[PDB]
Amino acid sequence: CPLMVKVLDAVRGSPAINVAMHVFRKAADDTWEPFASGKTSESGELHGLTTEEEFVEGIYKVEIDTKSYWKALGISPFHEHAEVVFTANDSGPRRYTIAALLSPYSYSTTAVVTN
Amino acid sequence: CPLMVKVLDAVRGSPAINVAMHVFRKAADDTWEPFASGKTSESGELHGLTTEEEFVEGIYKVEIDTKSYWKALGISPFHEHAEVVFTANDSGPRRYTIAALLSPYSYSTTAVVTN
Amino acid sequence: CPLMVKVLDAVRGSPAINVAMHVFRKAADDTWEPFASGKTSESGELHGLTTEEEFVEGIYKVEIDTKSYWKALGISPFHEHAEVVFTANDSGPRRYTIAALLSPYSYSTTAVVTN
Amino acid sequence: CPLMVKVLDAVRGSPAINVAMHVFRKAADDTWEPFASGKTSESGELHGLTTEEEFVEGIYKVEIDTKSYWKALGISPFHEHAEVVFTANDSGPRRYTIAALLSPYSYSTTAVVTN
Ligand SMILES: O=C(O)c1cc(Cl)c2oc3ccccc3c(=O)c2c1
Ligand SMILES: O=C(O)c1cc(Cl)c2oc3ccccc3c(=O)c2c1
Ligand SMILES: [Ca+2]
Ligand SMILES: [Ca+2]
Ligand SMILES: [Ca+2]
Ligand SMILES: [Ca+2]
Repeated sequence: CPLMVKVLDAVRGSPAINVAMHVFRKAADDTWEPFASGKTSESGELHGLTTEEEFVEGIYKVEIDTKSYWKALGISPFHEHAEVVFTANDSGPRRYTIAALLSPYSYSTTAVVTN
Repeated sequence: CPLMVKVLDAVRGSPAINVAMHVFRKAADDTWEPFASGKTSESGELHGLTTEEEFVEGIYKVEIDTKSYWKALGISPFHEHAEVVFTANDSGPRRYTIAALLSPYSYSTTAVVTN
Repeated sequence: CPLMVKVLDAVRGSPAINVAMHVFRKAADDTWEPFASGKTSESGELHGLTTEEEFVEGIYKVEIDTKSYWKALGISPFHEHAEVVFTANDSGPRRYTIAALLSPYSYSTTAVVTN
Repeated sequence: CPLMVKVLDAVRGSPAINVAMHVFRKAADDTWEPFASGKTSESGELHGLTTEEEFVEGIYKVEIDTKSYWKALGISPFHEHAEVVFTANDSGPRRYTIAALLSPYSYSTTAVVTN
């Protein structure tokens, strides 16, 4: 699988478990069509979203439901969700790991792209 | 000035100057309506986007054109744009400062909210 | 004001107020000599630490007492302090703004350096 | 092994390979004594620094040589090193993963503590 998402909780110092997210692919009319989705595991990771053959070049959006995560912990957050929008680019063999580090009023997102 | 956006460049250690961004507000039909737009100044800040009267309760999206910023510096970055989606003014008027810290393969977005 | 430090709280979305910090400068014998100290204001900023004449070339360390900040809010954080170590003024005088973004189990430190 | 360190490069979107670091433990006289050291692997990770029996409660410092990493890439950095200072605390079974996300003028450090 060429795309994995990892989510971490900066308040508790833990993987962020049971975080829902949807992946969309941008269509020719500039709309977002659903592509894949799931929830993070006990390790904070979501594997198996797609396959090499399906994950073609294009613009993708990962929408991570961070608000529901914080609400379950009883903490008021700022963001409605965390958004990661990127172009997949074929330059040799590539695997994408997207990490989201979550705080109630801040998040960071990083891509590690490896061969 | 109930909404201000500040953008910083983590490669150069500088304000990110001339960064374009568009603000949208979610309409009753769930579409994103244009709300305001502008570019960061030499200080990396964009002031004057809206007014207290115009900045009603709602869900807002700030799309910061980080890709064009990096490309003009000779860097091909990961993200298409940095996106910040948030509910504003749900408990009455607040002042929002959104800061985006940019690197080619990572960014963070933080909000300081004051009454 | 060639050195300013700003501290933000990513849990509350606010300036981090009354945060103590100590600045040290490396002496010729490799020990850390006291240089300046202070606490952040209601804006989360600490101004006036030094002057252009006093802030000579050297290696400086800013130790920000993040642990006491979190403990007073009822949180037991991971880090003892946030540490920022840097060479200053190696190519002539510069102005340094150091920002620390704090969460209980994570922090970031960023510098904006201007001529 | 109860302590692992992972280092990521936010400019290239990659693990930060061959990054040297030293771990110190604070002594009773407030000096830092060497405890362990190594360099990150091709995955950006440094494993095997210590053992359960050796890693007792106390204050530890991880000093990551980020300046040498950026210098090898020909990029001028801000920090002399990245410093992570924390107290190890016995509260049930615990494994510490310290992640450092590096940019030339900014870094973030996060602890994920798991059972
Ligand atoms: O007000 C400033 O001059 C200033 C300078 C720096 Cl380095 C800053 O870095 C940051 C890094 C992460 C999140 C927010 C900020 C800031 O809000 C910020 C503001
Ligand atoms: O592989 C891990 O266990 C692990 C642990 C931590 Cl704390 C991590 O923090 C991070 C903080 C910012 C950006 C990426 C990561 C990680 O990719 C990451 C991975
Ligand atoms: Ca291509
Ligand atoms: Ca309301
Ligand atoms: Ca010099
Ligand atoms: Ca104990």
